[PDB]
Amino acid sequence: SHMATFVELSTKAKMPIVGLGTWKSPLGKVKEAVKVAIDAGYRHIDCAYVYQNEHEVGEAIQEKIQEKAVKREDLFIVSKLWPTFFERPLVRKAFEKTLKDLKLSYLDVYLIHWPQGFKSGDDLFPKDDKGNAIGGKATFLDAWEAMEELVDEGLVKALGVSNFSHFQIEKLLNKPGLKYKPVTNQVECHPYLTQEKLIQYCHSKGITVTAYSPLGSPDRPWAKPEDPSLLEDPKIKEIAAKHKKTAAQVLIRFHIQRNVIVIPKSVTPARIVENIQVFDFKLSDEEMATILSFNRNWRACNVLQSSHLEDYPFDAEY
Ligand SMILES: NC(=O)c1ccc[n+]([C@@H]2O[C@H](COP(=O)([O-])OP(=O)(O)OC[C@H]3O[C@@H](n4cnc5c(N)ncnc54)[C@H](OP(=O)(O)O)[C@@H]3O)[C@@H](O)[C@H]2O)c1
Ligand SMILES: O=C(/C=C/c1ccc(O)c(O)c1)OCCc1ccccc1
Repeated sequence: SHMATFVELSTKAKMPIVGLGTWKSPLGKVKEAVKVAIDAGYRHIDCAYVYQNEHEVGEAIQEKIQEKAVKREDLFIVSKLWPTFFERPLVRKAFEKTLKDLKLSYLDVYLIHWPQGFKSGDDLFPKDDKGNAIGGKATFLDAWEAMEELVDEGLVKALGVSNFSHFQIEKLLNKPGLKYKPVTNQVECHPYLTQEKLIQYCHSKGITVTAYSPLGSPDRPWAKPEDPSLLEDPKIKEIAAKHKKTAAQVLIRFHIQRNVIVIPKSVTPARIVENIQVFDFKLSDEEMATILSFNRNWRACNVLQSSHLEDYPFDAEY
């Protein structure tokens, strides 16, 4: 029924401009959510080892593949490497668990989830007696080298990064012996955090941008009632009303017209459909400029307060 526009990657592969986010999608609900999405015409699914629901995502994908509802080559599955797995043999292990869970033979994109290395071990969130993050020994550069092997072996079609600043991307691009370039940088983006300079930088380098938490992630555990709320913003809803659209649809279309890939999360069937019904209207030029003017450099996703460790991305201007 629906098809999201393609954004072409540096590799010539085709990335659908809208995908389904899966963070906080509870076990027992995410499987149906992905099926509804696939039926509606979603092809891009955003996943992560650290979301701990990848195996239910895999059940859904595998089912739909079996029913001939969709073919693997048309699906675009992205997952991410969590920083407790930066050491070379752990990279391979985390990737193998992710791939087994998703019941796939290959990933379309594999991302570095976060640039700072965290202490290897059982814990996904290693902390000290004051709850600060414990750093690890391998760097994201070490990790990338291991990931490049995945590409060589045909296990991953392309690599990318998430939550990187331009300084960190620069470091990657200038790394001696670089085999594969990042095809995307997945960062928080929305009208309260418009990311102009970083988007400009990435595009200038042939690196796409994927916008996460585009609805303001209202279901983030740490949300506080004083925090800004995009879905309730009256100017947003006013613009939505003009196009007989919802606020969510405007907040998604926003990224599309900046040529930014966007991955709204829902486990509600009606919303899943609604979130991909965004190729039948255009925001006016002044509507875009108005939405852009809402920037307040506000991050909904800043619970990682590992500002003491090396390579903390949010200290940089962009
Ligand atoms: N790379 C990273 O570090 C990173 C970080 C955060 C997120 N991400 C990715 O980006 C995805 C999206 O971000 P997010 O999960 O933080 O938040 P989000 O997509 O901005 O917001 C999701 C919330 O919005 C609700 N919602 C969805 N569609 C709606 C609609 N049409 N109308 C009203 N409410 C709606 C959902 O409710 P229901 O689900 O109950 O319908 C859910 O509570 C994540 O799932 C994850 O895949 C990546
Ligand atoms: O719960 C979190 C982070 C959650 C999260 C979820 C989804 C994402 O896509 C993401 O980017 C982040 O962090 C907790 C704090 C922490 C982390 C590590 C070590 C010590 C302390």
